[PDB]
Amino acid sequence: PNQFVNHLSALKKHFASYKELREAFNDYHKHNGDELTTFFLHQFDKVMELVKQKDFKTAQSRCEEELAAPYLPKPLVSFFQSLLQLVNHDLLEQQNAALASLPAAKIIELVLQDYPNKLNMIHYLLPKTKAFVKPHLLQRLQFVLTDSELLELKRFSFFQALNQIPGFQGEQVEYFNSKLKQKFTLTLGEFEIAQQPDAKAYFEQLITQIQQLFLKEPVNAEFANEIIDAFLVSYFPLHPPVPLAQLAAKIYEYVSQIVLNEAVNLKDELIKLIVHTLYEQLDRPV
Repeated sequence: PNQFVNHLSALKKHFASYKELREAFNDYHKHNGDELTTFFLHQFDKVMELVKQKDFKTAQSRCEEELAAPYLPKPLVSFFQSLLQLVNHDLLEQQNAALASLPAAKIIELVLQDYPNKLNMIHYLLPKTKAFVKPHLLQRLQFVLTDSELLELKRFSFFQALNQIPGFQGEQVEYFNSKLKQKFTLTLGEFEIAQQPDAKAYFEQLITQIQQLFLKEPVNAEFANEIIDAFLVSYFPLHPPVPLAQLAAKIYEYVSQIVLNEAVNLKDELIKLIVHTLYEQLDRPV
């Protein structure tokens, strides 16, 4: 299933092919060969086996679950995310062969067609070479990030993909969040999750709190973590107009109860929680 807040850190290193990544990782093992790094390197290879058999769809599912395991070490998170990118690239190419021989500009055209739809195709440019996408092309995508009618999940995702395109490293972009009713100027390629200082500290604290309230219940921590994702996505640049502790409590109350017990829709906290939770958190995967 994976997650968003699983790395409130700096931009992960870029890998254009499987070999470079297979190397970078094996080396990490020859200098950190403990049990975990051994197991995960082992899981990493399972995926590559599927990649070789062109069973990309499955390769994508196994890769997204390794990333979901809360036991995965911080440094090994960027390795898998890089794998997922290569995989999704191969998946898109096989579903849209036309993509195999097209320059970035033409690829962007296909990504914009049935407008909201097809935005996922933008993921085909991530594993490209750092010189494959000139910086001027960014201006053609701008309108997507400022569309007042676009679902926050689609816009955030679209933004998180651009954020990873080498060619746009350092560029600034306008981003409009419809929930906060205001646009922002953000820099691409600097951070994994580039939220403003306050919003970053707010979510950092919110994650630690639900983690502490669900210390006995690891399954419940996962459900609460999903809710935290929905809020991070829906208010992305910043954070919801909610007193931190109050959010943590209702998130706790909400999942604690759902394991059989009727939550109270009268409470504004549960209401907004439900309006966001996933009702606005669904979108077709790559």
